[PDB]
Amino acid sequence: HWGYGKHNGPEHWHKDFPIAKGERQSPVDIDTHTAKYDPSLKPLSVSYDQATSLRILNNGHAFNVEFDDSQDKAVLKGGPLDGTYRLIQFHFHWGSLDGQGSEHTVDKKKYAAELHLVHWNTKYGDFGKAVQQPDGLAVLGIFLKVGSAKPGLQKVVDVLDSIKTKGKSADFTNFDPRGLLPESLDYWTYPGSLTTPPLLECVTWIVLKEPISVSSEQVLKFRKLNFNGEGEPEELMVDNWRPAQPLKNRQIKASFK
Ligand SMILES: NS(=O)(=O)c1ccc(C(=O)N2CCc3cc(O)c(O)cc3[C@@H]2c2ccccc2)cc1
Ligand SMILES: [Zn+2]
Repeated sequence: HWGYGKHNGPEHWHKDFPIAKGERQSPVDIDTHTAKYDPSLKPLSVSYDQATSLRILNNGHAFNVEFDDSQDKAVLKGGPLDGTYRLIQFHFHWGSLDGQGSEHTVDKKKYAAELHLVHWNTKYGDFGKAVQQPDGLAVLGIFLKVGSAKPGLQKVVDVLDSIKTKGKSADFTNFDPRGLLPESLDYWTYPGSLTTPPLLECVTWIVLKEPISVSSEQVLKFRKLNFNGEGEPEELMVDNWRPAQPLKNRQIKASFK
């Protein structure tokens, strides 16, 4: 029954998921002055040319655009990663206002939203097994700021009306996730966790330095989605982000400078 409301939000999650107060929780604040350039980091490899999107789903806490991951098509490798990670889905976290919405922060700055492209390590066979491993997932995070529209995001924005409430899904084939990437692949990386329950500590986070720009109309449409299901009191899907967690015994490494 976890959610983002006053009575079931992030501050309550620890009661059902004690790992919420663990040693490598996400998101975190990225202190750009403390992050250290790591020359041993190999270049990041995002191969989405053969990506196969299938459906978009409103699951009550965000909307996921799901991909066919039964074959090695859209994969992430290189950077801090050893092995190949297959793209399974992407979703966003956003706010009720342009001044908040991202999960990670940069020098405490909050962006209007944050895109997460979730990938699982093929050496574990499937996603369910991968989430039980410390290096099971790789999530590529991309910040969104409000300004000019993102052409590549419009197809997602226009299908949202068809999945307004929890449990609704719609066919979403042939969507190219390459259209959601910034120009530069410079990034920060650190070991962490899923940012939603079960908050498993199975993620290598790779967060891009360069935000993409989306228009006020694009994010405005995100804020029209609902957390509730059809026929229930309307709860707008906004502020579905978890705040920054203690960094603890971790170092954030930079791929640049
Ligand atoms: N924000 S994030 O760290 O990038 C992230 C990653 C994966 C997942 C995910 O795949 N989850 C967690 C939430 C969730 C909620 C459901 O209703 C559900 O049907 C599945 C999930 C999955 C999940 C569930 C159990 C164990 C691991 C993942 C969600 C968010
Ligand atoms: Zn996420």
